[PDB]
Amino acid sequence: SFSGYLKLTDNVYIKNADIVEEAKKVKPTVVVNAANVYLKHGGGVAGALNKATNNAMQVESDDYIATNGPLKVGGSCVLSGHNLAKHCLHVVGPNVNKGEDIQLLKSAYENFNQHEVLLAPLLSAGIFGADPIHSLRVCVDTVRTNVYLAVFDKNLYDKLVSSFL
Ligand SMILES: COc1ccc2[nH]cc(CN(C)C)c2c1
Repeated sequence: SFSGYLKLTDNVYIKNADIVEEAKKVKPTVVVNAANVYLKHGGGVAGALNKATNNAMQVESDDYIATNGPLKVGGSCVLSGHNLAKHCLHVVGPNVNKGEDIQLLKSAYENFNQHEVLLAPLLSAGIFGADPIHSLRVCVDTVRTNVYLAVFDKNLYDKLVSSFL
């Protein structure tokens, strides 16, 4: 099970960790991907998770998009977790760098409530351009299931913990 996490609330935990390394170690039931609507896993968390699957995530994702079309911003889909988890919950947080409504971050986090326990990154953080402090706040105030947050950057992790109300 999950080790070395700092407990923020009744159900939200946080750790300074590489989500790929964490997923390979824990083999959780669900790992969350910071997906885009096209499931094009090019960079950030998505690029890293996909590279860890030797591109099997991208191949599965392209078939999913060919069949279903793009996801909605704020939406999700469950696909295989490959060598990282039982499942991957691809969740699309708004990309501030694409001018997407930051208000959609709460809708994005609501997808986590369909899973009792998840390993996840902060949605819309990193290359998605949102303030990670705000993302953690929305996470805590939206997710009711058990979420283990992996924050890659130590400096950001320390800032998130030290500023957590
Ligand atoms: C039936 O073959 C394809 C191949 C690629 C595709 N990309 C998107 C679609 C259309 N689908 C969303 C209905 C598609 C179909």
